[PDB]
Amino acid sequence: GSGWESKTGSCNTGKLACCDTNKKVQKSTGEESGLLHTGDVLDQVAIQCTQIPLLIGIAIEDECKNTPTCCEDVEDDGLVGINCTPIPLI
Repeated sequence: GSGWESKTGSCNTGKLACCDTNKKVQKSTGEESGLLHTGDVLDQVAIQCTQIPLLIGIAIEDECKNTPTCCEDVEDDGLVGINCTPIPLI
């Protein structure tokens, strides 16, 4: 449990990002947790993501005015979220 508060249980990896589900990226690897991803998943969805200067301990959905997602992995400084599913507000 580090990075973002996932106490809601909405995320399975703990990688919460503010992603656009309308904007997407042509590059899609995610080699942080998914060091070897190519032999497991090729359907990985890479949506364009952006995290407005975060405060520590703060909630992703309140920190930014975008969609809070749970990425299985994220590329770059968090610009490309791999398999980021929009986490519920519940």
